[PDB]
Amino acid sequence: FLFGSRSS
Amino acid sequence: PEGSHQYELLKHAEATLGSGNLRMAVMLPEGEDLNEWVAVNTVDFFNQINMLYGTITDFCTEESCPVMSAGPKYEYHWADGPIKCSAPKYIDYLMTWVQDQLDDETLFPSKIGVPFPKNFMSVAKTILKRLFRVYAHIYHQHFDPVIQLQEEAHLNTSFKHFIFFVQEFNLIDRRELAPLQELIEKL
Amino acid sequence: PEGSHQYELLKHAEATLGSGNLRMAVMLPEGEDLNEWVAVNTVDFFNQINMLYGTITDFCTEESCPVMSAGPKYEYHWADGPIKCSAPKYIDYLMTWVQDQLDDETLFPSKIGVPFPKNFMSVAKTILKRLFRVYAHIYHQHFDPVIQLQEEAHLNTSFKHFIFFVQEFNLIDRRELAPLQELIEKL
Amino acid sequence: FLFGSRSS
Ligand SMILES: [Cl-]
Ligand SMILES: [Cl-]
Ligand SMILES: [Zn+2]
Ligand SMILES: [Zn+2]
Repeated sequence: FLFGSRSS
Repeated sequence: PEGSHQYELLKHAEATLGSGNLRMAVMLPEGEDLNEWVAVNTVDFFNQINMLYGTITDFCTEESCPVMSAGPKYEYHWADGPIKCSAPKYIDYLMTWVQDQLDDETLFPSKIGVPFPKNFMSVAKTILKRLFRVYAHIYHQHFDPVIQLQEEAHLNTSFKHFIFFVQEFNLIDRRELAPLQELIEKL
Repeated sequence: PEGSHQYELLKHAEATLGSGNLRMAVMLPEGEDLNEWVAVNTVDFFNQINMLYGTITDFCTEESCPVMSAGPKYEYHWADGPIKCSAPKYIDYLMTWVQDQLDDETLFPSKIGVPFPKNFMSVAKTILKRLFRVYAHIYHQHFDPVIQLQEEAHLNTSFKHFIFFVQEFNLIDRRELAPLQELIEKL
Repeated sequence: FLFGSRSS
């Protein structure tokens, strides 16, 4: 299980 | 897939794209189980992007792609509650995670008579959101390997299929699609 | 199909039909083994017409179709070395025969490094000639079950794919296509 | 192995 984030 | 109706549904979905009207081809055939239709297409989008990423994986290395990028503006991270991954490390976690879901009998029952779980549309969304990123990283970072290998139409046509599909059944939000909304709108 | 390049070639072929330009989608990708490309598409046309015939097989019975018909003008027979069989008997022989070929390691090697036999284009032709007839019998004799089941676009788009494919690589002669040359030229 | 014929 992965918790994914994105950044700008 | 045992010559089952579910297998027919996959063949049905693939054949009907040849009309080139993807917007109609991706709709629920009348009287069909929604979950089943989404399931079948989710599985096929996975195999598709898997083979797609597979064609350029020699160009995607720890060196070439130190971070998980979608162009300069956009960068992804995994965590367990920030483990930074190279793109091929990130994508390995993503696809392994996705495979694992598809291999979970509680989520994608291999038995055609077993109903999908109550939250199935939710797991399908999460999967498809994540599969988007592999498309995004290919476009923004390896479109030239893709050109020289001549798997550009394959990538383009697979991605067009994916978008129309996912917009039809509300499987991906607008924020997720942002690193490719240029390419999208072009359609 | 093991995540092999051959499996990729199948996904490649299916995705690229979504452009709807079947005439280009069916051409040999540059540098690709001809035999392999034909093999992959032959196998998929078999699964396709198999699932297709499968949707209306309750409507195809010993009583409904006493002979192997392609409309009034055209009628097929099997013989060994003249055995009128009912359409479902004829089609069972045909598809079993075709399956058997695809299951023959000497003809369709399951091992990606093994060259196809010298006469491979010849066996592919014979198969595709025969697969035509199942399309022909469906159109001329069960198009109404097909309509009510809503597998008409599936049938039409599969058949359009098949024709363009087979014309591209010279796999079926003009005489064989005659019981459907109306529908054909229509697209 | 089948030998196939057609008529009209
Ligand atoms: Cl995520
Ligand atoms: Cl024959
Ligand atoms: Zn990369
Ligand atoms: Zn019949």
